[PDB]
Amino acid sequence: KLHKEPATLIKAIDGDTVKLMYKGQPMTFRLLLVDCPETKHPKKGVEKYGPEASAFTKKMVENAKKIEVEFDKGQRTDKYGRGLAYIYADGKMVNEALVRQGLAKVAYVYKPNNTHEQHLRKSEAQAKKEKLNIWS
Repeated sequence: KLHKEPATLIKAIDGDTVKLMYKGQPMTFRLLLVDCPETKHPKKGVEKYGPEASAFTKKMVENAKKIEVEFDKGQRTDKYGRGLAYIYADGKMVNEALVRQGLAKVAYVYKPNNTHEQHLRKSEAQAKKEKLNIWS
């Protein structure tokens, strides 16, 4: 059974990366199942909707009363040592909000870390249907 744990904001880094205090230690978290356009991309750099994705995540976590982290059932860190998690801001999943707003696409999925895959794909289809941001 997945479950949410408390965490404390340190700072928002990008649309899909946030630094959090978790069980007492600073950690970088990568949001599961979503790909945002980049502001600091390995190759290109500041992609379109990048600054917007990043402002969205930032406001959402900066304005919350409570942030919670939810690990999936597979590996909890990636090769770069980032935690892989669903992030909640006052009970609202940041990963889904981004997708619902057309500020992220659903990423390539790796079982078994795919528990919220269907909900997100459904929000992505609606953002597409409404032609929002990335889908316009």
